[PDB]
Amino acid sequence: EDLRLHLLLNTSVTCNDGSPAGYYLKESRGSRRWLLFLEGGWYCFNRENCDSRYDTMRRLMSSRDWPRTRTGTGILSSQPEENPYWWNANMVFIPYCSSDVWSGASSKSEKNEYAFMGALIIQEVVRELLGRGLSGAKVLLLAGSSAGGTGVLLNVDRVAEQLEKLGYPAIQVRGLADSGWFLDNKQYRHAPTEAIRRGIRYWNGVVPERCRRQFQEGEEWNCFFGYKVYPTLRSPVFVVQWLFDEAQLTVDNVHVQEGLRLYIQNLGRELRHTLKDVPASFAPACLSHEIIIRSHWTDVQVKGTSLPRALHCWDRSLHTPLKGCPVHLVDSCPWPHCNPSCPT
Ligand SMILES: O=c1[nH]nc2ccc(Sc3ccc(Cl)cc3)nn12
Repeated sequence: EDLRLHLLLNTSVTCNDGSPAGYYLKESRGSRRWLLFLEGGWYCFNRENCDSRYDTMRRLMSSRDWPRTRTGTGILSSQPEENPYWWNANMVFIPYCSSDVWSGASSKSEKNEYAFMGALIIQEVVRELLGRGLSGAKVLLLAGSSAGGTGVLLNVDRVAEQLEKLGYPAIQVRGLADSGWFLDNKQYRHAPTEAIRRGIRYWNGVVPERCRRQFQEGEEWNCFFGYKVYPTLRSPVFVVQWLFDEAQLTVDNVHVQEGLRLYIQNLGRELRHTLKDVPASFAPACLSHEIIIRSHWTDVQVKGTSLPRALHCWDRSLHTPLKGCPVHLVDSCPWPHCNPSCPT
């Protein structure tokens, strides 16, 4: 139980219910690497939907019941056997308690039952960490899974700009977006776009500036889709996405005859197509909801290369492709579990 909770010293940066947000930290004094991980957990988009979430998913809306510690697992593990990539890094787990896909900048008030401050929570964690050793960092990897993976896409460049404006131009900010790369496709049987559109207005949600300027007012929901926001980002971003992500299939109302076979095959081809120009990516042909903080994250391979290896090769690439150390790993086989290493 190695990461210790710190509630934000600025108690106006809050979870949905106005309780302070926070972060769990395990320092590694011999390391200049900092991993800041954004938890996932869907979102809520109106009063009634958020009230339901408050009643049975309250830890995603409040710090009142958070434990004093958490164990780092997967990419957050400090054990080299569990985490071949960054086991010696400074580890930060940022709980998701804003229900806004990390996009919000609005406080609870006379007109607002809930605060949606996800974008501000990230900025305040970064600011408070600077006084705890982050000022000496050489790399800050903003990582996250599911809603946190989209959160990386929406926030990595803002963290980079924040550090520049605060006077730390030597810290290299990079992103690792896990399971946050979705398609705004047609459902198999009869929506995120409408829910996200309503969510953005409810949250005062913010998207990266260059993407905002492309899509313009009322169309900021486009920037929640990885394939549309990624080309606009300046920071290096590594994308991890199952070709048959369970959340993608769930929203597509997929739960096998020809029509469904063709639908599933076309989904994997579309996902693969969106990753063609993403040079740092890991996209196995699996049906899964598993994420990079699971202890056995080491086990999956694409073309014989694991994700910890691909991430290490990415680090090397950011020091021409490297002999034997690839960074673009997208399965080409067309059906779930055509890769033998998919999670069981
Ligand atoms: O918590 C989990 N498990 N699986 C998922 C999938 C999406 C999300 S948020 C989200 C929703 C829509 C979009 Cl376009 C981007 C992010 N959260 N999540």
